[PDB]
Amino acid sequence: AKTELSMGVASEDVTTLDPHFATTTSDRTLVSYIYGALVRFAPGSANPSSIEADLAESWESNADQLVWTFKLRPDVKWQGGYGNVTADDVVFSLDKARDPKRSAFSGDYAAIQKVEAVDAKTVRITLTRRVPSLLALLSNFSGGFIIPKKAFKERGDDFKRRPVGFGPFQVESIQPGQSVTLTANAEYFRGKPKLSKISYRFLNNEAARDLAFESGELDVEQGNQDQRWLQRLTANPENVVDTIEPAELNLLHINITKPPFNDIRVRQALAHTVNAAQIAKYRGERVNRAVPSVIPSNNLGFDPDAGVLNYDPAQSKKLLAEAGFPNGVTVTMVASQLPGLESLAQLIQAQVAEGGFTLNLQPVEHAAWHQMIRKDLSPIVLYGAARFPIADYYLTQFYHSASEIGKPTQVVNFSHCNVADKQIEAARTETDPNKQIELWKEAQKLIVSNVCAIPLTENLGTWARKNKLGWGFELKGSMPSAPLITEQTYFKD
Ligand SMILES: O=C(O)CC[C@H](NCC(=O)[C@@H](O)[C@H](O)[C@H](O)CO)C(=O)O
Ligand SMILES: [Cl-]
Repeated sequence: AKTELSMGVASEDVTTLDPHFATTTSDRTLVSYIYGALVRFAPGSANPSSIEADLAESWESNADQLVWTFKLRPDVKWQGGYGNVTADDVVFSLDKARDPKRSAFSGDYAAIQKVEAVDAKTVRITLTRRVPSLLALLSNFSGGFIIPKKAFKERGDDFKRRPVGFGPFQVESIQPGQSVTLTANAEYFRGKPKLSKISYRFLNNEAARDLAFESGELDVEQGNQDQRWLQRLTANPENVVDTIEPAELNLLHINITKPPFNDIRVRQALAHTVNAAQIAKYRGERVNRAVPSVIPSNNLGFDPDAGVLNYDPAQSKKLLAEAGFPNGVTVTMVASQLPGLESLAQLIQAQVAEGGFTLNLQPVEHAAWHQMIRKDLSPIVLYGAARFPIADYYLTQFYHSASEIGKPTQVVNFSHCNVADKQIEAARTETDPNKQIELWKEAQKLIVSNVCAIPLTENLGTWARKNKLGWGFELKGSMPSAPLITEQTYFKD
């Protein structure tokens, strides 16, 4: 049968295939095909209850949950002839993942004191203090992916373009700004993939990607957040549409240190002229939902009563006049050209005019935009993301003062939020389910009332596949909100 898969994504190019840096949906998707981790989510699940053995066959923890020991499978081979995956590779990968100079995700691993290779198949992880879930940090997402020490040392700066994993697919070549050619890893420990090749194509323009999928040029295509796309794609019986967990939350992160937004009244005015319920209704309720807090709704610790500011543009105009702006405010936002973020920025632009805001949009290619926002080049950041569904992840990365832009510990705190540090830190080490949740809720209320970030809608991942393609499992979720392609993915006869 057919063994070559063609896939079209809303992206211009590959930025990095080093999993300690892969941040864009497209880079994270490619990284999920190439690498594995000590533990993994079950294929087709984005649910932490599915976390199971991957490179690590089994594990043990002590009673205080500070010392974790992992027993590695002995049969796991690296791609590109780097031999067996050893405890030394895990030590190197995790030491790199927890280093802010060699990883974008070091903050997640702050509690790790040391990572030791007890023997060639045994890894011991020692924590300084308790974490909500150590297994979460070691799963096949963000900094959890394992890389070879020897391959990274040899390739250095080229590793991001010539990745080496133990996953079911390997990168054969990159055609910059066009595609990534992946081939089956014949030595994959769970068995040889049914697919021989993946042609992963950069087709950012939605109308062009839709034409390529309709003609049969693509077997898989990324969709958008519009219910019209969903309806059109379902109408043709040769297609299957997938709405994938987790939902990515979009927020307007306001830099609270920059005038005019250093006055809480101006931030409140903006929050009162945004209409998240209207965005969800306009886009479609099956894929989109307004979120009554600053973290995604599927998070453990989510606050449905965080106190989100209501739609009242008459109050926005009154607050602006009180702040010394009787004829409104003009704001210039550096906006991503990822089509979903672009259309969302345009809906916000129309909405905020009601409350006296003239929002100007400076469009920039998605990956370049990712680095500009991380240099404080935008007064407001329209950012979309899902994290491991424990409140600590989203809260720390986006709203803890250590994560603010300009610090060596920076993550994605574009707002420069510093009002919930105590609550975030306290919740991390609290083991009681209810007490931990209360601290997370307190943090959400403080972030909302300070108007550090304005929540909009969260969106499930939307993809279309041809009938002939089988994922090899039921696809409910995948941590990057993009389909997972494994050794089980195949074309039907
Ligand atoms: O993980 C991250 O830090 C960022 C992931 C992020 N993923 C894209 C994303 O969230 C989009 O789906 C937007 O929510 C959507 O297009 C807005 O309508 C990105 O590539 O920007
Ligand atoms: Cl991208």
